[PDB]
Amino acid sequence: FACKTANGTAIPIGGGSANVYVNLAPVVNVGQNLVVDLSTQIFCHNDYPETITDYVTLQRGSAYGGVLSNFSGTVKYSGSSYPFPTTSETPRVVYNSRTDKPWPVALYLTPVSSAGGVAIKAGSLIAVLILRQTNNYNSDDFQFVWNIYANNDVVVPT
Ligand SMILES: CCCCO[C@H]1O[C@H](CO)[C@@H](O)[C@H](O)[C@@H]1O
Repeated sequence: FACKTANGTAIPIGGGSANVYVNLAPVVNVGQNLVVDLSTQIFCHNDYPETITDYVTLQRGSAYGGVLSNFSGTVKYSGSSYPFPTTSETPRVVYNSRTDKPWPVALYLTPVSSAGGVAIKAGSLIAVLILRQTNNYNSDDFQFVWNIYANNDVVVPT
């Protein structure tokens, strides 16, 4: 089991960490959503589906910078929504194919009432999402840490 990002940066068997750069809507008003869909950014595959079943959860999701201070939101994982920052580990998603499959996680963020101006700075860390991978084969328990960075400023009209 290993993963790779849209631009090809990968985290090998055993886990590790990688940065994911995302382009964000430049203008987001209070009452509107800023959707950060990682399903088009992070992909993983099972290296031995003939024998092993891989289990993948969103172990933890944390907010940073402009997202931590100016937005409120939830994280959608494999069809279900949870609080973000996360309060617990999500249920497992099975990976049983050698073909790359998307990691079904998306952040649904919305400006807080007092949000205004540059709510998110270009190049800043907005979130850290931890993908935890285990299996039905051995004691492997690995973390694939995804550091989500904003490619541009996000402005909230005042
Ligand atoms: C006998 C071969 C083991 C290959 O081990 C690697 O691939 C499998 C299947 O994806 C993972 O469950 C495991 O944690 C490693 O990432």
